Amino acid sequence: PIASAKVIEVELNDDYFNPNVITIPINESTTLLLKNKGKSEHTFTIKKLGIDVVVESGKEKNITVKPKSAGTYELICRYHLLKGMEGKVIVK
Repeated sequence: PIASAKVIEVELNDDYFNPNVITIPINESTTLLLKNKGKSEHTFTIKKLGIDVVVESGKEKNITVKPKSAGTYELICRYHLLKGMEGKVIVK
């Protein structure tokens, strides 16, 4: 079976998501390698896509997103711990 269409490393830390703007292809599977390098637990949350993944400090999760709808969607940490409020997932 076939590889994901795209693979993106995403750092979660105590200050920001890196990258904070993630662009992914519509109607395809993208693997997101989430790595929490902070001391706190953090969430990776895209409410409109039904994504809410919790990553403990020092842990990692390799998730798959398969978005259905072109658009720009807010990416947040639900705990409201990060320095800014500008995160986005763009589907095209």
